[PDB]
Formats: sequence, structure tokens, C-alpha cells
Amino acid sequence: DRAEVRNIPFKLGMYLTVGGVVNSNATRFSINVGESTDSIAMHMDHRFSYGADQNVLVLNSLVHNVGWQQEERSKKFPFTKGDHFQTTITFDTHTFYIQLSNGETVEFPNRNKDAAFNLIYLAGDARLTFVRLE
Amino acid sequence: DRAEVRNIPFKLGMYLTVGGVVNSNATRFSINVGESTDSIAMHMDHRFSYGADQNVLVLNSLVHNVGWQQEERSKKFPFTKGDHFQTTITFDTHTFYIQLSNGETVEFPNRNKDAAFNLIYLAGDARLTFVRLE
Repeated sequence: DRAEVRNIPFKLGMYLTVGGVVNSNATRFSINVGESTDSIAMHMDHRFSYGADQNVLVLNSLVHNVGWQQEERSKKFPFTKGDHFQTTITFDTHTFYIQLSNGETVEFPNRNKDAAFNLIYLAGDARLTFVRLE
Repeated sequence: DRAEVRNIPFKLGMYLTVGGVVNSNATRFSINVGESTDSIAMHMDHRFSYGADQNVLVLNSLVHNVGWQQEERSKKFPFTKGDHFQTTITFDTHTFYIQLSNGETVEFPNRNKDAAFNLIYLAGDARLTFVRLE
């Protein structure tokens, strides 16, 4: 299905590094940190071509039985279809700190003030090749 | 459910290190590398008290719609209920190479000559706290 790491708690102070490859002809893919596929505290979507969006990062949270919240966008997009990427995420109770392949960073509020997450998954047009959660 | 890493391919030449904690009053827990919960190429069961087995490692494979194969056992058991453990696994097409917390090793045949595995999970009376697959 999607690539996932489930029930190995990602807690305050730990770091998550995932690596993978973007598909040729990818439309978009995302990395998701939350509780379930319908309860996502940090959704980071990588849009190569999606609607009017081309080469933009879109960040949001998804609340169970409620839906997507306010989107934040970033123009930082060091991603190429067919190539590798590496992303590192840490968080405290206020902020998710994300670091991209080229060293650039994006920050996104921890809207629920959560301290641990039991599901990490990738969905869409990419695949993961390694993971470190420690 | 169980703690699992799914669809991040564990291929020939990569290393998997998992860490965790054994429950107090644990009966047994296992680490499983395979294709599904019914197709397991390397099952490593840690038996504190299970039937007549007390403080023994039992290794086996499970074949889909067929069942467990020939068990191999090891008397190497540096595990304590309530405490941490760390295990590293690598494999080539003939052998799974396992290294325990204290440096001891156990080897188990790669019976199917498989080169990649899409599911790693822990089941039973323990929990995982970190994972590196790279």
C-alpha cells in the first residue's frame, strides 16, 4: 500500500529521516505524520503538477471526521522527478521542524500540541528507500 | 496493532536495527521479516515462558497457507523482562545474520533465497522504541 512506519512512537525530541525516489511523471506525493490516514498532524505535499499548483510544497493537518484545515505553502522545491530526496523532521509541542535535501528548512505549527505520533507514511507518486527514527 | 515497517524494501546488503523494551511479565515476543503476517521468511521468537520453553530463542519460517517449517533453537538469551534490547539483522541469499544486544550472533538460513522483504514487524509482549533501515 503506502510505505508506513506504524506504532513505533515518534516522540518529542526524536528525529525522523526518510529517503526515497520521486517517480518519473509524478503528479504529487506526501509525507504524513499522525495517528491514522484520516488523522494527520503534519501533511507535507510535494506538488509537481496538481491543479494550478506546479513545483510547490503545501503543508496542512487533517482532522478526523472533520477535514483539512488552513494550508500553508512554500516555494522551496529542490525536488526532481526521477531523483532521490532526503527529509528530516523533528518537533516540539509548538512547531514541526522540517529540513529538505539541500539544507533549506520549513517550519509548520504543531496545531494540536501533540507530543507523540504513531503513524508515519508516504503516499502518492514516490517510494521510500530508507528510514531512521531514533 | 503490532509495531510494523511496511513497504520500505529491506534488500540484500541493507541493515535493520530495532530497539525496544520487553514487557514485565512477558511470555514471548517475536521479530518477523517477510511479506505478510502469514508469509514470514525469518521469525525470531524470544520465549521467557512458553509451554516447556523458558529463556530460549526459536527461529523458523512461515509459509503462506502452509504453516511453520522446521524450528531452530538457540540457547543464547541475553534478554530481561522490563529491560531494553537492540538487534541488528542483515542477510544475503543464503543466510540471515542476526546480532544480539551483547554482541552474540545467530545465523538462520534464508530458506526461500529471497532478496528483498516488504514487511518487518514485532508481535507479542514487547514494544519498539527506534528503528534504522538503511
